[PDB]
Amino acid sequence: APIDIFQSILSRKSIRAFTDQPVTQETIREILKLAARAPSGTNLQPWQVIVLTGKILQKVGQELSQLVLSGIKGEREYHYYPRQWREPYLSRRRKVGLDLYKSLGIQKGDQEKMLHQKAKNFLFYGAPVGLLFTIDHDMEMGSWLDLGMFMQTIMLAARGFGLDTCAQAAFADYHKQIRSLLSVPSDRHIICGMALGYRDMNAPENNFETEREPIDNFVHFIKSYP
Amino acid sequence: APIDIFQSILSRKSIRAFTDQPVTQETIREILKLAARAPSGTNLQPWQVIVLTGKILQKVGQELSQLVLSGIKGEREYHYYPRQWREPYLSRRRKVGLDLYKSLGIQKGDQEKMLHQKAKNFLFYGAPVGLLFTIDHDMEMGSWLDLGMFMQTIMLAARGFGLDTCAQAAFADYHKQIRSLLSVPSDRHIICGMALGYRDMNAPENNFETEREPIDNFVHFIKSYP
Ligand SMILES: Cc1cc2nc3c(=O)[nH]c(=O)nc-3n(C[C@H](O)[C@H](O)[C@H](O)COP(=O)(O)O)c2cc1C
Ligand SMILES: Cc1cc2nc3c(=O)[nH]c(=O)nc-3n(C[C@H](O)[C@H](O)[C@H](O)COP(=O)(O)O)c2cc1C
Ligand SMILES: [Cl-]
Ligand SMILES: [Cl-]
Repeated sequence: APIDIFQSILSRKSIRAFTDQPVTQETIREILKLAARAPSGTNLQPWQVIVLTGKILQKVGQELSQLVLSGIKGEREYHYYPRQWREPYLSRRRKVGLDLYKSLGIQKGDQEKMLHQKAKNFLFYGAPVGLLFTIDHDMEMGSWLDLGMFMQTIMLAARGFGLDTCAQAAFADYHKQIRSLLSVPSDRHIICGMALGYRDMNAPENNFETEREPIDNFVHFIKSYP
Repeated sequence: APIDIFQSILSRKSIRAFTDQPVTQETIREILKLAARAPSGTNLQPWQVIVLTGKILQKVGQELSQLVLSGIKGEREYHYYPRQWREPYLSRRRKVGLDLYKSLGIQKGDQEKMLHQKAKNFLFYGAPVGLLFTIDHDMEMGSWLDLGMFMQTIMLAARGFGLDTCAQAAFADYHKQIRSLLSVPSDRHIICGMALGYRDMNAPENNFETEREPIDNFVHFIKSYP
């Protein structure tokens, strides 16, 4: 009896601490076969995945964490977040960041703690599987919708196996080093990553709540005309 | 007892013919509340939705389909699809297009049938609910990942209610006309639409299959270092 679609949606959260329980290769393959059944414009299936486990996962994570801790600034190819920050987006970002820091006992402005927490991103938060997503250079903006559809399918499918995830744009910061480490072909662009693994159930960062906007704040229902 | 997550993922298909059964506002709201639980970078939740039913849905479909049938060309404000078409993308697009046409009995050279079939997009394929998605002008690329995540959550949640969908970039063709008809504020951009409804299980266009790439075509598994 697998979990139901609604249970998958509601139980999915961003998990940032994992146990050392390994994920079988067969489970990873089945998750990705399910995700490949995401829709995409004219069935182009633009998603490309790199799966890191074992020694190479540890090497990549440790090398990228050291770039952060060494003070090497990120350099992204694309703009992910707003260039002009304003409300209500300001407050949404501020709340989840403050709630994460509170769970970890980090005071705002403690730069040493903030940096060490940031660096954990690049270890995929200690997950036993690290996923990186790339797309071909000829792809346009539609393919980013497609990629989000594919990634959410991974995240929901994972719940079917009792697995957890964290989507991670952090990796975009070090696309040049990732390209070097993994010999990523020049015609592919690294878009983002995702941690996959079994949650550390009692880690405090896995036990806070996130809000969402009430639907009438972002949905306009229309029926009448004129 | 809702369907399981895997059944939702695999049974989802792009449905292009619907019954005349309406969808309750309660069910639309439930679907959107579930979709709101998609993840987004820093919980920005950039998605905005316009839900069309009843008279206004009929009117939008009428106006936009008549633009197609009258010869009025689309003008998109973004590039959704590649500007340079190459293999393997070319074959993927051609195969789904040829299989749709085959299901419909549309032969090479049937220009009026092809125009008719294209125009059906703009009626949301006859669905009782039409969705349009917008995002704020300050949002950047990342928000397209987020919107994709949200949209696929709709599509999968819908299966839990016995409903079906078709994601549709087609509406981007007539963003100017949609903005005027629905008074979409100037700081929001129309990204794409989606049909929602009960599939017509007898319609031939709902009774073909789409391919997906085998996972070795696009997943690279790496474990060893070096
Ligand atoms: C972002 C996006 C835009 C799409 N645009 C259209 C569209 O305008 N009209 C249409 O009939 N199908 C559209 N499709 C549906 C795809 O053709 C379909 O997802 C693909 O061929 C795979 O088939 P499946 O969804 O049945 O698995 C779109 C799908 C996506 C994800
Ligand atoms: C595209 C995308 C990129 C994200 N990037 C990161 C990241 O780099 N690091 C991180 O800890 N969380 C990241 N997040 C997770 C979000 O912060 C999280 O989804 C949001 O706060 C809502 O919380 P939830 O996923 O627990 O519901 C990302 C999420 C998305 C969708
Ligand atoms: Cl950014
Ligand atoms: Cl386009």
